[PDB]
Amino acid sequence: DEQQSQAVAPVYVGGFLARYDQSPDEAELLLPRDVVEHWLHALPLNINHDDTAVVGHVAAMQSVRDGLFCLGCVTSPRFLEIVRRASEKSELVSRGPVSPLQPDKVVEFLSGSYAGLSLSSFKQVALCSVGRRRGTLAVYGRDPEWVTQRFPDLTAADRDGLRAQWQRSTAVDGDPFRSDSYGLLGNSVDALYIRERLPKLRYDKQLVGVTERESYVKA
Amino acid sequence: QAVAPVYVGGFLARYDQSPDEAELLLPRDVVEHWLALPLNINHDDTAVVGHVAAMQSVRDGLFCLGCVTSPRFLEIVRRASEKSELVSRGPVSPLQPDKVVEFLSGSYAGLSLSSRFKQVALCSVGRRRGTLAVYGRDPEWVTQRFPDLTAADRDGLRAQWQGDPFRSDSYGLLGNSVDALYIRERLPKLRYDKQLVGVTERESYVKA
Repeated sequence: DEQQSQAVAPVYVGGFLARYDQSPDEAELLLPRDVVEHWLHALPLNINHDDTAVVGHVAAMQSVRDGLFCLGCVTSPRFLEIVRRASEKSELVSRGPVSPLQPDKVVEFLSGSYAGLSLSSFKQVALCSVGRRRGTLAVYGRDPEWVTQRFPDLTAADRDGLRAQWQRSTAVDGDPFRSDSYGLLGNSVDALYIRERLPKLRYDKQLVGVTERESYVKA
Repeated sequence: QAVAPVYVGGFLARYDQSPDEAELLLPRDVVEHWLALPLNINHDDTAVVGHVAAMQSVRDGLFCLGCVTSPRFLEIVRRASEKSELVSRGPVSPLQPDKVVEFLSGSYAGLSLSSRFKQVALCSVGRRRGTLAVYGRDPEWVTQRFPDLTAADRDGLRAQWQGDPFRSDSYGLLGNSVDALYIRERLPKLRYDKQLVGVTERESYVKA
């Protein structure tokens, strides 16, 4: 029960929502630095843009040298419990993370299922199987500092900005989740047919240098 | 009714296919020699969804036809299917929408025979090539999806296929879903299988 308790503790997620160095083929995905900074100077967090699947909120957004970076917090008790039960029936999760890391079923299931970040119009951030913008790898962890530290691009100045924010009671969060296991299950088949999902995910991890660090990323 | 029985058919093995590994070798003589089997999800004994009612060794391999009958499993699938964007898009032109059949076709596109033949598993993709799973509401229609089968092959199968054992849940199926996302070359394999058995998305519910 104590272990199950830790499992459903808050989960932080960080990663780039846009990479200023990546030029998308699709115009609708354009997101220039000047545009980001203009609107920049809490948004809800959901599953694949489904309004009935809100699992938490965004705690920080920082426009940095290489793109727009954000840090969210998965808090929904219902969502986390669903994820906990599913994680116990995953062969991938059973195999665990890279050596030094402590096994963390919930974090690992999230890292595998929703490895991408998606910003939509700012209005909301979605956790998805893989983002349409490149370099949008989602990094999960129990500590905000730890998550921010998985990204080699961020400097101490960058993290200070991010920290000031997440360290600074959201309108989005009782439990905002209005879906269920069946909903997540239905969405999982959609994720199985996204073309070049893994190649894109591997390209993303290498781009943001998470490969040079130890993390729960499964790609 | 979405929760009515769903039939599934396909080859459990293709005799002209030399498996990458050496433990997946299943020659014709061994098959015909040994030649109901429970049908489960990804070989999990707590996930029995029905049974295999027919098996026939044909020219190109071992073909089977099973039936998904578990009310619990079918209901779980029905609820998930209503929340799938892929399923909402429906099938190709002729075929009519069938959410449950489409979810199954998308999630468990492969067949897997495992022995110590003791059971057939519906899986995201089979380890043996050419094991594409074809789902439909009528077993005749299912077999007609495979060009390699002759009328004589069908006659033999027809005669064979012509309380809830599921002890799992949506959570278990969801856990299995994340594993499927990391099977390497999954879509290419399914496409290769589809090619090998002559089935097209244009005449079935296959999603790959």
